[PDB]
Amino acid sequence: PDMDTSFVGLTGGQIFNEMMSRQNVDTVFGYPGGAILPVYDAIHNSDKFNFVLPKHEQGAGHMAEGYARASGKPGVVLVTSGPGATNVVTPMADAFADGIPMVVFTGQVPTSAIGTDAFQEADVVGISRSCTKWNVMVKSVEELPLRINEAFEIATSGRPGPVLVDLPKDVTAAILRNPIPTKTTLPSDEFVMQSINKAADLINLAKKPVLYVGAGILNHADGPRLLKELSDRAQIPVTTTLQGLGSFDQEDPKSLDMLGMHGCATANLAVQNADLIIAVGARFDDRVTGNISKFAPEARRAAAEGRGGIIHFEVSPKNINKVVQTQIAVEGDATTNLGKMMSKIFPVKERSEWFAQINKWKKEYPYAYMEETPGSKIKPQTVIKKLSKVANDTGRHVIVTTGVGQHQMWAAQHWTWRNPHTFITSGGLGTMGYGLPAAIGAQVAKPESLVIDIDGDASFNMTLTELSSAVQAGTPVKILILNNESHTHQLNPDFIKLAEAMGLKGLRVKKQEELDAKLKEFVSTKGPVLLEVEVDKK
Amino acid sequence: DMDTSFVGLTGGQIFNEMMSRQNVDTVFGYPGGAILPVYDAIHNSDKFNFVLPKHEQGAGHMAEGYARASGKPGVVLVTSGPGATNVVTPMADAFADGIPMVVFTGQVPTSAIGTDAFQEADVVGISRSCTKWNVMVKSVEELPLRINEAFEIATSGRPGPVLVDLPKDVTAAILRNPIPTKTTLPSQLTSRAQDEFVMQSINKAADLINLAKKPVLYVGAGILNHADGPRLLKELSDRAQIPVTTTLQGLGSFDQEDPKSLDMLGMHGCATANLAVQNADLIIAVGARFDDRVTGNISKFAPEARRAAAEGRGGIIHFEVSPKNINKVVQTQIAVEGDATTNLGKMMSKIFPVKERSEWFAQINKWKKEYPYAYMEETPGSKIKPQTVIKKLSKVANDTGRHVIVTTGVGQHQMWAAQHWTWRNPHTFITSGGLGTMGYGLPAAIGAQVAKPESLVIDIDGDASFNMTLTELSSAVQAGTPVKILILNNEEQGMVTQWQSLFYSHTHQLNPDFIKLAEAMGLKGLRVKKQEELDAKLKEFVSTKGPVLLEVEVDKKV
Ligand SMILES: Cc1cc2nc3c(=O)[nH]c(=O)nc-3n(C[C@H](O)[C@H](O)[C@H](O)COP(=O)(O)OP(=O)(O)OC[C@H]3O[C@@H](n4cnc5c(N)ncnc54)[C@H](O)[C@@H]3O)c2cc1C
Ligand SMILES: Cc1cc2nc3c(=O)[nH]c(=O)nc-3n(C[C@H](O)[C@H](O)[C@H](O)COP(=O)(O)OP(=O)(O)OC[C@H]3O[C@@H](n4cnc5c(N)ncnc54)[C@H](O)[C@@H]3O)c2cc1C
Ligand SMILES: CC(=O)c1sc(CCOP(=O)(O)OP(=O)(O)O)c(C)[n+]1Cc1cnc(C)nc1N
Ligand SMILES: Cc1ncc(C[n+]2csc(CCOP(=O)(O)OP(=O)(O)O)c2C)c(N)n1
Ligand SMILES: [K+]
Ligand SMILES: [K+]
Ligand SMILES: [Mg+2]
Ligand SMILES: [Mg+2]
Repeated sequence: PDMDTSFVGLTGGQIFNEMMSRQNVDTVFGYPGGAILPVYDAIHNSDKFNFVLPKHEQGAGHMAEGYARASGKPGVVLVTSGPGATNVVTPMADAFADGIPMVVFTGQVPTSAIGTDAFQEADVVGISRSCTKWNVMVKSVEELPLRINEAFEIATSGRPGPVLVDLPKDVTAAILRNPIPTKTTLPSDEFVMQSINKAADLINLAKKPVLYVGAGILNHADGPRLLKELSDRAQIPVTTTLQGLGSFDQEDPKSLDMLGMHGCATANLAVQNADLIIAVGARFDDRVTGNISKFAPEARRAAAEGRGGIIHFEVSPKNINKVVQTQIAVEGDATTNLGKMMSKIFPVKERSEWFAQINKWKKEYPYAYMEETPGSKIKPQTVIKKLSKVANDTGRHVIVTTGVGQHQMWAAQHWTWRNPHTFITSGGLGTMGYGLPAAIGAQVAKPESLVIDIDGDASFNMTLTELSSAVQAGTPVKILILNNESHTHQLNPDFIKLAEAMGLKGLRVKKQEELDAKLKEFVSTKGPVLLEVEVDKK
Repeated sequence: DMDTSFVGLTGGQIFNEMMSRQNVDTVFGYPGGAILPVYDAIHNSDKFNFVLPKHEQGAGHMAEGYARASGKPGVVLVTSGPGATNVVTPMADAFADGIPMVVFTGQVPTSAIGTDAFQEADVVGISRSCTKWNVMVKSVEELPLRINEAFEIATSGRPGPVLVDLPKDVTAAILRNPIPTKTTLPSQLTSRAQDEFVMQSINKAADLINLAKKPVLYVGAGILNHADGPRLLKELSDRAQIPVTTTLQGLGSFDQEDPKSLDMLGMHGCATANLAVQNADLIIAVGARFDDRVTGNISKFAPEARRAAAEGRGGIIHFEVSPKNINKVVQTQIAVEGDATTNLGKMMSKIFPVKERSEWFAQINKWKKEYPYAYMEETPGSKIKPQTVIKKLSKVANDTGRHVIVTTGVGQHQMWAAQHWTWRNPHTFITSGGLGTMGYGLPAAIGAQVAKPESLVIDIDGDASFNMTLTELSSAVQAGTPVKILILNNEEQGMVTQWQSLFYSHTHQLNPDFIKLAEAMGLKGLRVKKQEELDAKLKEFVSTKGPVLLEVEVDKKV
């Protein structure tokens, strides 16, 4: 039993700080309260941590999500007992649905008061069970480093996700009197190898392969690089899921852009005509596949003839052969396994016919929307198209968050995606209000990046109180509101006056001819800014 | 025996019809795909006022305010996934404070459950610990049954939130088959065994107060869960000349103008109260749960009362509806199970009309005198005291002669409201007590205003609390609710106390311009910065037609 005395004499609060440092955390999103005070005071008073304060705990959660997606690091959330904890249920479920690394620390009533219906107090472990990968209540200060290390390890491994650590006030305020095992203080087969070889064989055999890439490739820093490398080496066209946008440069000649029900027809056609589908960190969602029996007939036929089919690089065993029957499953981290596979891949000089057919499709079936005519209302797709161009022309690194609704899909389709970790949107849970706090967190993660929230009026209304949080945090986020307003009529506030009340510059566009100028002013504006564009209804 | 009246209807139409059977005239909710078959059948109908928030949490707290102001259950209609998770906080709030609330959540089709579908959440699992009961409806036939069970459970025993999960295929489906009449009708006879068991404990306590040496009425929220609660409390207080103190949640149940009033008790109550719960021998607990900030460390309070519990002098009578809550905190000597109000009526006759105890109206009737509710009143030129704002507002509101309802946020202003407002009428103080949810004030005020359209509704809020749910400002305007939003702005002091003298804070949130915010949201904004403008602005605040926000810059000190 190798024992450690280095935390003896410290409070749980300081121990928490040290553990945060060991986990390479320098940013925490949260909101104070009595039960979490011993930890909050330690974090708040240390210049080693940027503590970001929202107006509502839900904001803290969504900020952490945006931070995680932008940085690849886990988002750390620190809230109090009862309502503090219940206010982060939505962001936890959101992170759980989208596979986002998040560690949620919740203050709790003292261990002596558990289950007496004390002031605040909630069965947070019970509430959050189905919306976390794992949760726990820390029972003693001795146990605090162990649970923190476990939480972070679980949150950042397999498919990433939210974990919750319940922290009773008496535990965090207590001083460690006893040495603890050294291990608890430190942060954290040939079938797989056979599968990698076989997948290399199939790829080398394929005449019309397609790479089908999702969010999983983003869960490792080297993911997109190895994806690009495999695509170049074997000359394989690449299509992405909505959550995979950014993982592959859409200006690359081999990009098929987005796959699925709302994707480019060329991408869909490529997939239906491929003899091999190489699925990398993707879930085979029905919005991507459509009717599963009609999906990838050329791949099915190739599998039946033993010359192709489907390869699935998937980290979770439970997702293997859950939707589609695969010929080869490569279990584990996609990036890691792509790296091991690379040297076994035959360098292909060209696939002239395959790319010729693809490029013909690109001519025949581009995206199409009822474009603007003189004197007509502005089309939301046009705003997004123009803004993408304007944003790129800045030469800056650009990150995009969205709310939930038609604008979300339009952003996915009509924006030109070039860099990884630049599309931050609520896909699995579809949480309205996501855009603004996610942008703030993303901006904190990437202070030099231009961060744009493409939002709808209804979604924006959900969390608009966080506008003041953006000013306070010094995050110069660019908020875009595409305002499209029997039916359901919601009374909107004056968004420009609202922004001004919150401390931001506010801009508005009603007519087609003032759009280009305002878009330039919007992006060029220093500090946070809201631009409302009055827009045509679908 | 079989009901056929619903044959041919969609689940949405059946839901609509079932709301009528439950006497629902108001639904608070927000649309989404999974709940669309229900939403459409309701949102258009003129049998129900459908109130829309900007955020589902808003709908939840609105339902709470509605419920506490009306005595009717608050009905919530939200969609699957994030719509459902967004009402967890209001459910936990309603669970802690015993508030009747029926939550209907849309859900993915039954065939999609467990496939990690779009906007799928294990809502039944999530809401388990913060509801009295929940269920997922699995067929249209089952729909009226679960609705009826929901409303009965929410409004029975200690009232509370229930959740009913509604798969889209169930609510979109058409009922083809008759269902048992028992399942479509909402829900009394008692046995002579039950009656005697009750009446025994009743008279066993009736003579104990007929003893009546040093008696005190400890009244809580339970007395408000029956319409005849306060009145039967009033005349009981008269009959035996019994002084009355209330919990935070019992405020309004007894007139504080009355000489027999002791006002609030606890670690924030009037001194004449907590001390008269020492000098008392018979503590008559009515609808209160002996809370950690009403009770101190259990050892002390109440010693001299316990002296009765070793002399047969008296002790603790506990009128409680949940037997599970008897002797779970404080060992009682007599327990009267059931509805407090009902048992008070049954005990009324067996009470000896006493008209004096003046040795009692002495130790206490003096007692203030020493200790009132001391706070450093402001001096010319100095900062505005929050207690003063509340005192003056109470007067201004009272001058209108209107029924006044007060909601609050959570924090110092919440206690100041409780302490310094003068409480007269039942169901007029609507505050988050058990969970202490910041952001409660505004949406609760809106819901309360929908429940009581003629009432003057005031939200006495804090700056940080108000920031939590301020988006519902636009919802107030859309709904027409002329709520009076008071913001006691002490932003200069931090939210977090780091240390303090025996007789210094950090964390300052950046507030928006609240007056410009109000205007952007479509309502009137007023600001007080100086003592000299306070009176005129408080009057304009109360007199103004429509929704209005008043910010008062107050003393960060105390
Ligand atoms: C009306 C509607 C229309 C839609 N239209 C489309 C559309 O046209 N196109 C589209 O793409 N989406 C569309 N969506 C969204 C779609 O439903 C899914 O949310 C999305 O496609 C899922 O993307 P994903 O599979 O890449 O991410 P995920 O759901 O997160 O799946 C990632 C997979 O990779 C695995 N994984 C995670 N980490 C790793 C790792 N390190 N190594 C290996 N594997 C890993 C995960 O276990 C998971 O199985 C639509 C949604 C709606 C509601
Ligand atoms: C910042 C803050 C400070 C606070 N400090 C104080 C303080 O100083 N003083 C104070 O009093 N409170 C204080 N509290 C409030 C405290 O947390 C509790 O909410 C409150 O004390 C409980 O009051 P209650 O027992 O009357 O209501 P409840 O907690 O709702 O208890 C009601 C009891 O009556 C029972 N009951 C319900 N209905 C019936 C019925 N029909 N018939 C019979 N029985 C019934 C219930 O089962 C329950 O046992 C504070 C709250 C906050 C947020
Ligand atoms: C008691 C408690 O748990 C308080 S009081 C309080 C600050 C109140 O600020 P406000 O300005 O609104 O009130 P003021 O005191 O009068 O200034 C906080 C952060 N909390 C914790 C907290 C945190 N988050 C939420 C959702 N609810 C609560 N109760
Ligand atoms: C919290 C929450 N409530 C409800 C929904 C259901 N919902 C999905 S999109 C939408 C309307 C959003 O419209 P908007 O935000 O303005 O974007 P738009 O479709 O107009 O582009 C709703 C209510 C949701 N996804 N999340
Ligand atoms: K594109
Ligand atoms: K009072
Ligand atoms: Mg919209
Ligand atoms: Mg304040």
